[PDB]
Amino acid sequence: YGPDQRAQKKGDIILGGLFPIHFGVAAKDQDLKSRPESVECIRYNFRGFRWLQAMIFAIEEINSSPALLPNLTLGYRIFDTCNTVSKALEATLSFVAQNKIDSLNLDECSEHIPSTIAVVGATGSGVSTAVANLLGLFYIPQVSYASSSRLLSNKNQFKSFLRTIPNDEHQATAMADIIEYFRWNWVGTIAADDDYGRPGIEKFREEAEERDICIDFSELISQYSDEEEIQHVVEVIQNSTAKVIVVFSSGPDLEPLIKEIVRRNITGKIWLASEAWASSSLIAMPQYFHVVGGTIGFALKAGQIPGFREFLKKVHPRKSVHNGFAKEFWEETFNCHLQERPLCTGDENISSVETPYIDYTHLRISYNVYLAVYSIAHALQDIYTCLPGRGLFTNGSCADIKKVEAWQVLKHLRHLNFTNNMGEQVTFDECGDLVGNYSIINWHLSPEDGSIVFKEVGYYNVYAKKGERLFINEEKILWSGFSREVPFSNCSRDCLAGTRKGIIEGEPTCCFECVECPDGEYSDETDASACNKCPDDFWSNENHTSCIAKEIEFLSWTEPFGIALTLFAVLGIFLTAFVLGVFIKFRNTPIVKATNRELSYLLLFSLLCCFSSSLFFIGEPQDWTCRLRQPAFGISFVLCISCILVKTNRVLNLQFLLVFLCTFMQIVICVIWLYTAPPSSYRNQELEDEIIFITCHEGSLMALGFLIGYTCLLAAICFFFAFKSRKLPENFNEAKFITFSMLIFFIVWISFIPAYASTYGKFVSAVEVIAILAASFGLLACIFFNKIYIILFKPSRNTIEEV
Amino acid sequence: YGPDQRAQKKGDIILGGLFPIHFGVAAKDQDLKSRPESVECIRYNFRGFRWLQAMIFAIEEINSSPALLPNLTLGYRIFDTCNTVSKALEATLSFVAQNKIDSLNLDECSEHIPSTIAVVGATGSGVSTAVANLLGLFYIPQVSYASSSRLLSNKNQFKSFLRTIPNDEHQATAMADIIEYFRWNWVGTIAADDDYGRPGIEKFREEAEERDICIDFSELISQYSDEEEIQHVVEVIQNSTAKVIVVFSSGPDLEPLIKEIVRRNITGKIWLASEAWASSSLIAMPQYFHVVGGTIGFALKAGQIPGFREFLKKVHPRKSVHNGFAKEFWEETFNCHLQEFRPLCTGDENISSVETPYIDYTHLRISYNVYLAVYSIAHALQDIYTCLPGRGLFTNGSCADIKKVEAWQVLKHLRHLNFTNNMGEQVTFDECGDLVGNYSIINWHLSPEDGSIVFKEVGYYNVYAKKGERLFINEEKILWSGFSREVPFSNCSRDCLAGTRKGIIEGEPTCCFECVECPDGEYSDETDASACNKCPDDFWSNENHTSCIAKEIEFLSWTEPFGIALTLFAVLGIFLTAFVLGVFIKFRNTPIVKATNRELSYLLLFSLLCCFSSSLFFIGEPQDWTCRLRQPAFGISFVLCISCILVKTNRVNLQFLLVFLCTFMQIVICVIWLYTAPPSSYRNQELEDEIIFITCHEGSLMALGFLIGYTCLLAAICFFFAFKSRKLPENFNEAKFITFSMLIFFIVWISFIPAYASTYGKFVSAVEVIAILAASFGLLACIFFNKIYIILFKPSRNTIEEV
Ligand SMILES: *[C@@H]1O[C@H](CO)[C@@H](O[C@@H]2O[C@H](CO)[C@@H](O)[C@H](O)[C@H]2NC(C)=O)[C@H](O)[C@H]1NC(C)=O
Ligand SMILES: *[C@@H]1O[C@H](CO)[C@@H](O[C@@H]2O[C@H](CO)[C@@H](O)[C@H](O)[C@H]2NC(C)=O)[C@H](O)[C@H]1NC(C)=O
Ligand SMILES: *[C@@H]1O[C@H](CO)[C@@H](O[C@@H]2O[C@H](CO)[C@@H](O)[C@H](O)[C@H]2NC(C)=O)[C@H](O)[C@H]1NC(C)=O
Ligand SMILES: *[C@@H]1O[C@H](CO)[C@@H](O[C@@H]2O[C@H](CO)[C@@H](O)[C@H](O)[C@H]2NC(C)=O)[C@H](O)[C@H]1NC(C)=O
Ligand SMILES: C[C@@H](NCCCc1cccc(C(F)(F)F)c1)c1cccc2ccccc12
Ligand SMILES: C[C@@H](NCCCc1cccc(C(F)(F)F)c1)c1cccc2ccccc12
Ligand SMILES: N[C@@H](Cc1c[nH]c2ccccc12)C(=O)O
Ligand SMILES: N[C@@H](Cc1c[nH]c2ccccc12)C(=O)O
Ligand SMILES: *[C@@H]1O[C@H](CO)[C@@H](O)[C@H](O)[C@H]1NC(C)=O
Ligand SMILES: *[C@@H]1O[C@H](CO)[C@@H](O)[C@H](O)[C@H]1NC(C)=O
Ligand SMILES: *[C@@H]1O[C@H](CO)[C@@H](O)[C@H](O)[C@H]1NC(C)=O
Ligand SMILES: *[C@@H]1O[C@H](CO)[C@@H](O)[C@H](O)[C@H]1NC(C)=O
Ligand SMILES: *[C@@H]1O[C@H](CO)[C@@H](O)[C@H](O)[C@H]1NC(C)=O
Ligand SMILES: [Ca+2]
Ligand SMILES: [Ca+2]
Ligand SMILES: [Ca+2]
Ligand SMILES: [Ca+2]
Repeated sequence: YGPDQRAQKKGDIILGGLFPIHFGVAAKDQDLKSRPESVECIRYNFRGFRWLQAMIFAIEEINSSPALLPNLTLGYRIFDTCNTVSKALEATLSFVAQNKIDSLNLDECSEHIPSTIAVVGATGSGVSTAVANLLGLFYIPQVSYASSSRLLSNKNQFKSFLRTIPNDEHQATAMADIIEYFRWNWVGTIAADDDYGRPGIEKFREEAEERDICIDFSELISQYSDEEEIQHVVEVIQNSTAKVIVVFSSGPDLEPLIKEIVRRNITGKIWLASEAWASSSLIAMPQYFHVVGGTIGFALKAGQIPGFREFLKKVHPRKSVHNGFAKEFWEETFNCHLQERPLCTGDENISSVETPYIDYTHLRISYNVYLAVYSIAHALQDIYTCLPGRGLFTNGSCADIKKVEAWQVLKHLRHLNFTNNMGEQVTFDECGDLVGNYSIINWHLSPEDGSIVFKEVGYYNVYAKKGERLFINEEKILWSGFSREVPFSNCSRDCLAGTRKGIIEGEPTCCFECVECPDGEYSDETDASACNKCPDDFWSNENHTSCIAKEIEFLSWTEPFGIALTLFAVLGIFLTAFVLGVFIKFRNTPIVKATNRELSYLLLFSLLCCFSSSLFFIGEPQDWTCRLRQPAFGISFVLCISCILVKTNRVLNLQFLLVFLCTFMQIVICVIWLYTAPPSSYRNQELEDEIIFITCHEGSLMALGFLIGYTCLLAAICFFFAFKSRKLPENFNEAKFITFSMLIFFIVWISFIPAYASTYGKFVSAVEVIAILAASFGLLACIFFNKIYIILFKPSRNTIEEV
Repeated sequence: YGPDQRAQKKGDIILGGLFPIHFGVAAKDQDLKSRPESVECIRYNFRGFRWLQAMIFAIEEINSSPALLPNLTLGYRIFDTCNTVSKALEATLSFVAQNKIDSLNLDECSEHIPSTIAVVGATGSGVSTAVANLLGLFYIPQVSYASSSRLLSNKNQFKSFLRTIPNDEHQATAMADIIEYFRWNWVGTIAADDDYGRPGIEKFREEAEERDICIDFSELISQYSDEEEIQHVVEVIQNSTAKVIVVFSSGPDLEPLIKEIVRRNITGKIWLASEAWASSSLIAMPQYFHVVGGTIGFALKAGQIPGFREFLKKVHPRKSVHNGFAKEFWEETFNCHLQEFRPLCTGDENISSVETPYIDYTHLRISYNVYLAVYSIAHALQDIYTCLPGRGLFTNGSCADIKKVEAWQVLKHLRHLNFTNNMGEQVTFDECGDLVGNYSIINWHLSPEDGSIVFKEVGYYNVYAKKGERLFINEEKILWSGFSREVPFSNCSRDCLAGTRKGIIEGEPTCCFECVECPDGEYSDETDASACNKCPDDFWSNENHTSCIAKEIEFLSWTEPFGIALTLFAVLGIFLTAFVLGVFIKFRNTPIVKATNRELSYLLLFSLLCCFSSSLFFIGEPQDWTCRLRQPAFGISFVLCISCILVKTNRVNLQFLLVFLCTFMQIVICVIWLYTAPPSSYRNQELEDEIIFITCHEGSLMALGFLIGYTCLLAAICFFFAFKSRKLPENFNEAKFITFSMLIFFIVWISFIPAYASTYGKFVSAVEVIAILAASFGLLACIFFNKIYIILFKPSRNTIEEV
């Protein structure tokens, strides 16, 4: 009844089992020249035999214990799948022989042909899919220990499939979390071309696309990939700059690629291993460690089966009548031949040979096999202890254990809730899945043995909230097996401050160019997509990483030039005040009485007014400061000129009013300009990019020009009268002064436009304040220095009458 | 045995058949409260029954024709799959009952049914995978007509699977070609969660990422997706700006989402339908044309089966004894209930009256595939029949006995099959059991006459062409979204412009970008650009940053309002100096001119000539020869003038020797400065970025400073020697006039310091060409004015009048 090599025992209820005892089938090409024969299997699987023994041990433990299924013995019929759909399908056809016989009406034997109540499912997800398609026809519940494909959660197609292993959605999310944790964004993916690698790679692709992770390459491999595809994938890996490779595959499918990569000696790659090969003895070979060393993988939660190791050590080909795979196990363990290659004596010790069979540190899928067997057993017990009237069937009817059927066991397995030997609650959700934690391991080299050790470096809590599932202790991770520094696996290096991201055409967003910011903008953060513009009166620092205020530039009172000009003007005001004091003190003197005593007082008052008005130009330019800047000096200077002309007006109450009339025109022009186009406070920043120049535009230039021309007119009118008086030195020869006053005014303000009409910053104010001070000082000196010297420094020479 | 309803005919050779006569199973909630009864099917599939009739017609035509398998009749055993794995697996168990009895050795019915030797395959790719897993166990060939998944090309798993339909790799490549043809880069993808949609959308993902197409979303749908999943898919669809949605699905799995989208009235989307639902009656209903109208899809090559339509029209529930589905076909067509409230089927109705997809077709595409699969099996059988011994395909050149043929021999002959179909083309399966074929491209329109959706051919796909030339599309025949004739826009962002660049948006793919404007000095001219280009020197970016123009050259020259005035003033000065020379030359034999010196005055006049001429050296564009002597020219000339003028004072021919000695040191230092480090025409571009100044350097700046210092010291010495001589009225008090000349020169060459230091550019030569001639005028119009005016108009007031 099916394959010759089997492990079967009799009992009241028979449970089927499918384990990979070989890694695959012989690669003999069927040319169909002769009728095809059964294809042999090649490489023994000690781990798979351990899984089979876990199933057998669980069933024997159940039978020994009288508290679970009293007066009912459990049987089994376990076959070898060789990781192939064909072998497992032959075994499954053996399993459903009675169900198919009765459904197909082909009986038109009963004691023989035992009926399988439940099947402990396959390892591979494709194998489990193929088996479940046939098993769901008859509603035989199938509990898998290792198939973690999310495609088996579809209960519309797989009506009777449950599993004691978490499906791969959480594992793909966990790999995405691992990549996000180490700040990687340039990765490549490799997956097996089966129902396991493809959905997991797809889920990882979705998760990583969410987290702004860029996948450089994505290739598919298989156990039967020929030289061309393996070479192509090797070249794809070699060309890629991504160091982190995410692999969703098993051992047998990844073996050819790893062998080729070792042959071509590709090093420096970081491998993110799925659970199927993270603990695989096919790839964790020491000779491959220079390639696959430092692999970060996933491992399920380890379980505790108390008397399991003794059961494993007790296997013997002669004393294992029920287990048929024991003979081949002995032959492959001790490298001999059994007769019912040397001849095995049958007295060897399995502890003297190193194999995965007993040289294990954690039971992960073995505990899953145990849990699946115990789940079926507990469902059967729930059937047995059903109190009538409270059943799960129609009208609360309870099934009979003496005539139980597969669909009733399946119904009870859906509503199953029991506690395992580790105290945890074992329950299948609406999709038949069994959620569980993940462990995180790293591949190291054992210094004492030279083999590969799996060092736990973290875990993955599936019961935590999003973003709190992953914990990694990076201090325990040896990158590439030797290093202690986190590798760089970004497409491009980060852009520093003052630099932005530039697009590389035809490449993902993770690959960019660093472009310096323009001089008008800045960028402070690392890896910024744009340079923020410097706002308001700010400018960019020489490295465009900060904003620096645009310097406001002006003639300050505290500035050295401003200090000098203010002190010089104050000294002039003090000097004219002193001259006034001497004049009033010595008012009773014929020399002063000879000149216009009262009018000279108005002249010197206007002189002091001009000296003070010179201080208007220096300082902070406000609207009021430069509103009365030009016209204050205008009126003061025209008043001084009018006073000088009237004092010299010897050719003529009639003098003070004449001066008032002369200054009335100037005051009228000034007030007309003020009411029409008042000067404003310019804020000129568009002269130097980094400097703000605060000036004061005169509003309408025509009014200022007209005022200046008018002042020149009242200067030239006095100049003509002064010129003719050079031959008449009557009042102590004042012709040499009045001519000199107009001359120095004209010279100072004619020798100053090249200095004036050259600057438009702050020197345009200092130069013109210097011009005002110089003209006023010249006027003061010429008019009053000689007169005050004659009055004071010449007391004896104080002649009563002049010429 | 097996399914109750079936089509069955007895013969020497029996062919299995799997057709989806129903669209699915009844949505029954299996609570397992009662023993699970066989689930029933609900919706009828007239296309599936047409396919079944195609198989039956092919077998009947083969039997009638004596040129194919003479003296041998073909039987069939055809079952309904209802698009479900379970029903097809029941049918496959019926198919392999005999083989599996032989293998299981359960025979420990003599002829329950003649052994099935071939099975014309299923429709769904998952259903075909499930059936092929079981059929490959017994090496029973399976020729599918519709399963086009690339997973079935794996001959390591599917040993006996062949198909008359091409796999979907070419169709996904064709979707990528269509997307790139209309220049889209922002598309969404929807696939069916089965073995057809998933690998197809994965191949499309690979191809689209190869062509720089960005996929926005990627969702999976199913016939049994609940309301939550459909709702989430709908919000994902309408939360996106991608207008093109590429769908790899069938009619049943896409119906729920389409119905929901119609319910929520989402319009404007472009549908890229795969072959499975491009012609689906489930989706092509007129109610949905406002959503799925204007769909661009794929279709295979239609084939011509001559007498097929008559065979379809000849169906009858009472004359078709072999066909068991004919009764249900009649019931579903005429909406009645045949004898064993709906009316009673009299059996005299006309099938041509009712509009069902049965005979209402325009192109047999999968029906031709069914016909071709049957004929492929028949031709392999014929090849077995007409084999001459010694020229066979088996071990010793032998071949099988057709009277006892086995399924594996038929499979072997099908691998090496090469025959010509009725249409005259070669039918052969490659190493993967695949038939390569062309694709057609159709568009969903609306028929104004009937309202039904019509599939208008708008292109094709040529899989026998070189890569890149496979796609051909006639856009003028495409009605976009069913009404519009404008190609839709489905890019993530609008394209940039010329004077702008691309800006990275963080978290969005490379197809989504900003349009940051290029900064000043850099330009771009392409439609889109990832970086701003900068042209080389002598060029600056335009006002729109599109192109960059020549950096205009700024310097002092002629033919401008400033240069013309300066050269006019220079020629005026040379004119008055020539006039003065003529006055001194004509009236040379007079005592007046022979007051200071009769000949040294001529040397001074020549020096003034040279000083005036040196002013034109500063007005030209600085060349090598220009300003290597421009400053030396004025230096030497003015030193000569001062050397003449201080000797011109009397009581100092030793005068010429003294003048030459004074000028010799200046000439020597000028020659030394010129030879050691000559000033060079330096190209200046640092003051203003948009324009370039052509200035010239000075070489040894300290040499120039020393030259001007020597000149000013000599002038100061001349002024000092005339400082204490204004009393004597020698030669009409020339001491006062030389004092005036020296003072004028000093004010002109001391008042330009702020102009020189502040302003840099073209107005550095202008301030020189206005000061040089001003100082020269002061020297000329003061020293010689007192003599030219004396002897110009007056009766020369002389003969030692004041000498
Ligand atoms: C590689 O790129 C990632 C981005 O994908 C960088 O991660 C960023 O790191 C900075 C500071 O370390 C964080 O402020 C960002 O939030 C991170 N971005 C993301 C998306 O998480 C990582 O730093 C880069 N590594 C190197 C070496 O440059
Ligand atoms: C799954 O992993 C989580 C996280 O490691 C485990 O939660 C821990 O449980 C132990 C014992 O109950 C506590 O002492 C710790 O404080 C928990 N850590 C947490 C909550 O972060 C959990 O026990 C594991 N197993 C299950 C079945 O949840
Ligand atoms: C597939 O499509 C191509 C192109 O549409 C077909 O090639 C045409 O073949 C006919 C005759 O067979 C020629 O008259 C045309 O000029 C061809 N068109 C081309 C090359 O563009 C081809 O016949 C179709 N079928 C197959 C099986 O290849
Ligand atoms: C959508 O984007 C694509 C590419 O992102 C644009 O296609 C480009 O079109 C221009 C001119 O038609 C060609 O020169 C390029 O070679 C095309 N690029 C590619 C990758 O094919 C398309 O024009 C855009 N459509 C818009 C903006 O409406
Ligand atoms: C202080 C000045 N306001 C603008 C200066 C224009 C200027 C700058 C440089 C040179 C010259 C000048 F040569 F034309 F004088 C004018 C001012 C205000 C009011 C009356 C004035 C009368 C005479 C002179 C200046 C006057
Ligand atoms: C033409 C003139 N070259 C100006 C040099 C810099 C400068 C620019 C503006 C002002 C001054 C100065 F006031 F300091 F002189 C110097 C020059 C050439 C050779 C000899 C000269 C002797 C006297 C004056 C000018 C002389
Ligand atoms: N999960 C894998 C099977 C698997 C899990 N762990 C393993 C360890 C070894 C071998 C296979 C496995 C699958 O679905 O195919
Ligand atoms: N190609 C589809 C089957 C298919 C083709 N055309 C169809 C039309 C209707 C229904 C199904 C189909 C698959 O792989 O499964
Ligand atoms: C990888 O690199 C090799 C050698 O540089 C080159 O021939 C090949 O085209 C590249 N790409 C792939 C996919 O192999
Ligand atoms: C392979 O590469 C490693 C570098 O890690 C080097 O140590 C070793 O010698 C190489 N071996 C061969 C056979 O190239
Ligand atoms: C869709 O967008 C709305 C608002 O525009 C938001 O509330 C909702 O969460 C989004 N859903 C999805 C699936 O994007
Ligand atoms: C659906 O939308 C179309 C156009 O977008 C409109 O003509 C029609 O009336 C709408 N129907 C309903 C029921 O909203
Ligand atoms: C099939 O046979 C024809 C001859 O009729 C030949 O031209 C063609 O090459 C053959 N095809 C193959 C794949 O051998
Ligand atoms: Ca028990
Ligand atoms: Ca690319
Ligand atoms: Ca025939
Ligand atoms: Ca994103």
